[PDB]
Amino acid sequence: SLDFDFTMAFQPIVNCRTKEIFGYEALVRGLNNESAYSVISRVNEDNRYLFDQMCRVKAIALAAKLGLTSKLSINFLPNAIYVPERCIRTTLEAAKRYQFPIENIMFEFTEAERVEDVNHIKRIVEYYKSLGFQTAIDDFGSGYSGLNLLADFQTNIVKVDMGLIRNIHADQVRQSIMKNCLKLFSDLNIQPLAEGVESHAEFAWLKAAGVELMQGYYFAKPGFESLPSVNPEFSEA
Amino acid sequence: SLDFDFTMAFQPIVNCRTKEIFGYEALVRGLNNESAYSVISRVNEDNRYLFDQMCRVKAIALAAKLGLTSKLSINFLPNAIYVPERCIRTTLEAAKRYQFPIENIMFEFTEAERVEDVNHIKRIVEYYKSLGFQTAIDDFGSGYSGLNLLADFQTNIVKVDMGLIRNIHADQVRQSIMKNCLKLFSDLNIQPLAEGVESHAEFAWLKAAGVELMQGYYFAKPGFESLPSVNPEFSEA
Ligand SMILES: Nc1nc2c(ncn2[C@@H]2O[C@@H]3COP(=O)(O)O[C@H]4[C@@H](O)[C@H](n5cnc6c(=O)[nH]c(N)nc65)O[C@@H]4COP(=O)(O)O[C@H]3[C@H]2O)c(=O)[nH]1
Ligand SMILES: Nc1nc2c(ncn2[C@@H]2O[C@@H]3COP(=O)(O)O[C@H]4[C@@H](O)[C@H](n5cnc6c(=O)[nH]c(N)nc65)O[C@@H]4COP(=O)(O)O[C@H]3[C@H]2O)c(=O)[nH]1
Ligand SMILES: [Ca+2]
Ligand SMILES: [Ca+2]
Ligand SMILES: [Ca+2]
Ligand SMILES: [Ca+2]
Repeated sequence: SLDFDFTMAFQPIVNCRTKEIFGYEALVRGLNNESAYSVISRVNEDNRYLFDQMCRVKAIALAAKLGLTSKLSINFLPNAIYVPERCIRTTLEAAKRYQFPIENIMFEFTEAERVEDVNHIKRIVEYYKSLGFQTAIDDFGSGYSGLNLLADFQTNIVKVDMGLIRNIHADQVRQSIMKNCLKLFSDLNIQPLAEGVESHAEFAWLKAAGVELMQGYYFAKPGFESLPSVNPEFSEA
Repeated sequence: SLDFDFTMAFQPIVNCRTKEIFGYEALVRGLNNESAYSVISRVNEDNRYLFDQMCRVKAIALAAKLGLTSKLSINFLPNAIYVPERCIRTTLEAAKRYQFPIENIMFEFTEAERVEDVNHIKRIVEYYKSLGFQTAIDDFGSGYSGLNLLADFQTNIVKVDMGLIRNIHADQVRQSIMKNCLKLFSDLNIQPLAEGVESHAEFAWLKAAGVELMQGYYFAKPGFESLPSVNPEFSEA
């Protein structure tokens, strides 16, 4: 209730090997399903802290109410807070109140539109890992979310940007990028997740290339205040 | 026609395989060897184009005056000139007047906060290639200069950011990043160039890993209005 209100949509992440849902990404929405950008547009510098806290409690509260028993992935605001130990208490308290294990919460980090801070994000990531949270680098291969992040700290998961996934079955350059990045992730013991999968052709190439966790319209669109079920076409095909 | 004046320093790029000097990067300086940042700090949106053009002509003219016979590498300003012949003619004319071959000029592209027009950088790169210029992605593995660029267009050279090079002989994560990136560059028929090499230990790992083109204080610092000679410690053969 920081001048405005909002809620969450949820989008499944699928394990294409086991054909089970690994979890859901929480995606901020307006009360009448207005887009995430229109909500985040209302966030200013005096909002960052309070807005980020509301996102986590809303996602946890909604996911618990909806009966989510797999992972809950929450986007971490790009700049926002410096100190990592203080006001995470409200996240820990919410997780306790809704009986949602910390180990089932993943935070997605996409650096910023800022310079070579990186040591800023690193200590946040390593502190969250120390409490039991899962961590992901988001939008890998776009913007400031790249190899510079990976060089200084490693998350549990790397979500590869949809720009690199698009039409990968037909794009030899994207094929070479992904094959070498998958070997990199394997060397670093990082689990890849392909984001923005829109067609069976992308899915099949990515699955053959070794990706298991995937997300995208091909599986299910984000669901307003709900947990969407997943497309049956991928599990048989 | 600019409010201020400046000149260039030059820093050699070495080929550790052929043991020859590949070329020199031109680095903008003030008339009294003031730093590049102090010069570029005076550039605003009403300056970007003209400043970028002056840098090119000054680098070409000085390199010619100093008798440069290898490649000349020139930085392209983030969000500089427009898509087509936006007076690249003045660059062609200067190269001709100073009898500097077009194929010996390389332009370095370092993106910084471009998200919208994707073919914007691509069309400049493909047009310059069509004129005979060499092209490089600069600072690969930092800022907005990452895998997203490589996916949609490929330059002749990729300069890997010094952040990825630093202490690589002792850094297992940076070794894996570089090993897998070197294989990617080879798959894309792109020549790698390791930037910011500061010690023999970094040089030795990079050479054993297959890197040929290198740049850094280990070889020579930039020389104000001069072409520095290269470190005798490696050049003894
Ligand atoms: N073209 C395409 N898009 C797909 C596909 N599958 C999922 N998406 C969309 O792509 C975005 C993925 O989330 P994001 O990359 O982190 O990009 C997000 C995220 O960076 C930001 N953000 C969203 N929710 C939150 C939040 O709760 N807290 C914070 N701090 N930031 C958020 O807003 C961005 C947009 O989120 P959305 O509008 O929901 O758009 C979502 C999602 O709806 C696909 O197959 N094709
Ligand atoms: N720590 C370390 N640094 C090394 C080493 N070897 C070279 N360098 C420094 O790192 C910078 C390399 O150039 P840059 O990455 O493109 O980064 C440059 C470039 O982006 C920008 N710039 C410089 N000259 C020009 C120009 O003529 N035109 C445009 N548009 N930008 C320029 O200014 C940036 C800084 O230029 P400089 O002050 O000359 O700093 C140079 C260079 O002096 C090393 O071994 N260790
Ligand atoms: Ca995300
Ligand atoms: Ca994302
Ligand atoms: Ca450069
Ligand atoms: Ca550079």
